Amino acid sequence: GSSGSSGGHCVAIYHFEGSSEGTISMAEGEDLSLMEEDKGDGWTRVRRKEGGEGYVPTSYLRVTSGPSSG
Repeated sequence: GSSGSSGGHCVAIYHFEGSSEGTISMAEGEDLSLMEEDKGDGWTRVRRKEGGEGYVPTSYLRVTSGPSSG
């Protein structure tokens, strides 16, 4: 079957390196798996295909918002 999961889709907008003792790194335009939403906090937790998840700034997250993904 297809390879995906209906729930939350987001991609890194700008290069964000997780230096702090509690953050994840992503690549400009990289696919991520939304896990923990951000409520007026600006912090979102996403997972990586490999197996790494951390708290990234929503500002650096652009909701794919692209249905009918062929």
